[PDB]
Amino acid sequence: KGPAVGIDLGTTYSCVGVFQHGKVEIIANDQGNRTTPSYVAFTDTERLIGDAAKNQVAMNPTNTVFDAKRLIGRRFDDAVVQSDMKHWPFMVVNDAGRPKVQVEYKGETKSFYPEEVSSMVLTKMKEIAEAYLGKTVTNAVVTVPAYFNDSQRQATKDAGTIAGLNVLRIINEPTAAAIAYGLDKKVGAERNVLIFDLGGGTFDVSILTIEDGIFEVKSTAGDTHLGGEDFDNRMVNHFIAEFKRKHKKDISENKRAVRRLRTACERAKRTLSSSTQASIEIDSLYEGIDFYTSITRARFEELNADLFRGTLDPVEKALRDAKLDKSQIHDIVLVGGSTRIPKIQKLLQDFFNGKELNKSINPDEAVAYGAAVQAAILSGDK
Ligand SMILES: [Cl-]
Ligand SMILES: [Mg+2]
Repeated sequence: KGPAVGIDLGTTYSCVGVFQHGKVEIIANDQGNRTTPSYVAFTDTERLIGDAAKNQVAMNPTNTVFDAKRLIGRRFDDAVVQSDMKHWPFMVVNDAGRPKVQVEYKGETKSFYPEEVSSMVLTKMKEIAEAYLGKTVTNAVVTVPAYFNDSQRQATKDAGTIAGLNVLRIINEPTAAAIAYGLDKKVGAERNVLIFDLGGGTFDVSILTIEDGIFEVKSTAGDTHLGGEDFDNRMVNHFIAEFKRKHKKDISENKRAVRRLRTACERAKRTLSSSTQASIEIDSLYEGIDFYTSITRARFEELNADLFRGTLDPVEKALRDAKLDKSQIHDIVLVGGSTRIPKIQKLLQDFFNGKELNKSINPDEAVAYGAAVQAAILSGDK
């Protein structure tokens, strides 16, 4: 009897948890990180998955694959596929109607279906759970967006199967976040729950009804092309402008310099969720020139003020769509690292006239956490 795990297979990051000894442990990976980039890369000599692949994207852009969740269960001709292809540095090719990513690997052209890319991410999740537990892991609950269709769900199950997992169930991300908070451990009148999920690359607002432990998705809204990366990118452009003033050089077209800056911005955005100042510290950013600087929480908020305000439009839209008043939402659940941003929490809480936000489970972990609870239930370990 190996325990079952919960796996959040995310667009930008993935996360795995396990229920044991009465609580969920979110498992840190081989780099010590509790989330792993949903990235895979191929070199002359090896296949990288997770942090190692993300860390070399600028050095090897055409052979580094990400956003495979944007392709999973899609057909090559799909409008979304054709549009998304224009933003990716890797090739997507048509295999008799199905998209495949095409890379070079150990000197040969190789191509992979979306679910094969995702199975590699799921193999890494599996292995880092096995390293932490010291035993084999086979059973898992895997999560997907509430708006996934049959094709997209079945392709994600296929990624699981290819990875050597027995997928116990596919459950929706917003339901998993609600299970994490024990919101379905509840009898009495129907409760409306709003999940506000601002991930690295997508923004999902979901209203669920939960009645005697049974979920229904009442409405969904959001923007599948807005996420924490957009806020990072506002900071990147701000610091490109600053480096130009201070050194009269535009780094804009050195992709290695821009990626090092972007990584420093992603770290600074997380730092600004807890502190009012964060540094940007980069040795030899460009032609040997160092870049050591800093930013306030206020300036980061200013750079993103329109996008932050704009997150309330999908909330209004979910509410209209669900025929519900603000006041009829019983619980609000935060998901995604960006929901730690104080200014976002203020905007959302003021929108809900002071209503408290469920945020005590790390929001970048909450989907894996709910999946791990459901996995243990389905296994009989809870
Ligand atoms: Cl994500
Ligand atoms: Mg997510």
